[PDB]
Amino acid sequence: VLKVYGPHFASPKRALVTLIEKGVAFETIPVDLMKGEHKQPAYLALQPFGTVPAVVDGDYKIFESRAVMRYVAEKYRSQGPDLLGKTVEDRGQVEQWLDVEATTYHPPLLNLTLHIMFASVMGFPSDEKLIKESEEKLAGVLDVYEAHLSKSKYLAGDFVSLADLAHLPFTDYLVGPIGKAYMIKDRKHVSAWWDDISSRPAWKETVAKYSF
Amino acid sequence: VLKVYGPHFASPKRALVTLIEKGVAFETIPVDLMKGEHKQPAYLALQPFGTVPAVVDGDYKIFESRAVMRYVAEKYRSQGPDLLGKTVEDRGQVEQWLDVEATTYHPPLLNLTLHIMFADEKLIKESEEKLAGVLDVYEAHLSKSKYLAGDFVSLADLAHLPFTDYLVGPIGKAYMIKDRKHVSAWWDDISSRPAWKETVAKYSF
Ligand SMILES: N[C@@H](CCC(=O)N[C@@H](CS(=O)(=O)O)C(=O)NCC(=O)O)C(=O)O
Ligand SMILES: N[C@@H](CCC(=O)N[C@@H](CSO)C(=O)NCC(=O)O)C(=O)O
Ligand SMILES: [Br-]
Ligand SMILES: [Br-]
Repeated sequence: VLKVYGPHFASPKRALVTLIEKGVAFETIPVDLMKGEHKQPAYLALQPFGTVPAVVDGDYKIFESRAVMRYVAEKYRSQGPDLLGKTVEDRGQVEQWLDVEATTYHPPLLNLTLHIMFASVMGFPSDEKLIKESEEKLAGVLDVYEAHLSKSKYLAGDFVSLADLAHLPFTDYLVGPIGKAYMIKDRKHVSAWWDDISSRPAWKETVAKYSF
Repeated sequence: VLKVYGPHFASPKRALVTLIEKGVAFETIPVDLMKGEHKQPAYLALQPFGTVPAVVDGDYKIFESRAVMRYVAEKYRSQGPDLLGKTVEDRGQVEQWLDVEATTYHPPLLNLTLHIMFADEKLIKESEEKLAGVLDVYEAHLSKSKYLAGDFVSLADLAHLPFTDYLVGPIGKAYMIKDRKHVSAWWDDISSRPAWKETVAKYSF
């Protein structure tokens, strides 16, 4: 009966894949960003910043895609894989790389998404300069990942976690519609790691059900 | 003893104030940007992105200021105030507003900080407007809720301290807080807490 708003967009898929990994029953509710449903009063009561996702769970409301990941992972900690790790220290590392995704990986990748995939939304002429800068910044981030993932199977250690999962929705864009698969492929450890998490059954199901 | 790198910068103070709220012993170690210490190998082995803070706790290394806040609050959960709330739902709201601070509140305020304190007139106007929109939402929320995550002070409130300190001081835009009655009452509360006053006395500029 848990409900996810806006499943066709990328951020909500962070929540979707966590839910599916955890075997949690849920439903989705469409939100029309193009016509501005997300900026109208009905949706602003759930998410006051007017962005997707938002989750409604019984009496409970929560937004911010990674906060939703953490909440699902904690509420359902005792079933499925432990996406938060086993110890406090393990969880520190999950938190660490989740924050890296939010503050450091995602922002330039967001710029690439917006200006290549949704250029119309950003207006013309397109910012070719910001596109170059964002590609450069993301490559630097990826260089760190390549070194790191050569010493660790997943981001937070030897277990898949929220931190890995958080990279799924927009990196899927990067290697597909954005047209920059080489940024992943040219970095061997990253590429094996990418191949691992994006072929996980939960992610395959997320994509089958909540695209287009 | 736990060690924090770069206490004079704003972002590490999120970790410093959490440590002091929780009554945890720690030491700090300076990072010299002017000499590029942060881009040299020793420091990159602690923090591979070359930014502050970096925290070492015995053999355990952890970075990202809010990740450190969570780690400290979990590890020392049973002492001091509980900055994580009591329930899972409680903690969900702390995570929600922590992410709001990171993804929505801080980026325009970081822009104001870089361009007013450490130097683009247009980007300043745009970022102020963006932050004002963010603050309007906080104003509405803090009317129905004493602190961000509910009726208890939490990591989410504390995460706002260091750069907002800049906003009401050196950046010169205190009116953005003061003109909003609930936001302003909230700021007066959390920024008057002894742990933050002690952080500021010890680690400002
Ligand atoms: N930090 C938020 C950001 C969410 C967000 O920006 N969502 C976008 C859609 S997507 O990038 O995730 O696919 C949105 O609602 N955009 C609408 C708008 O800002 O007008 C989160 O992770 O939940
Ligand atoms: N464009 C807005 C943000 C939209 C966004 O974050 N993301 C994509 C969806 S990625 O799955 C988006 O633009 N959606 C709107 C649409 O599809 O029209 C802005 O100017 O800030
Ligand atoms: Br949708
Ligand atoms: Br310092």
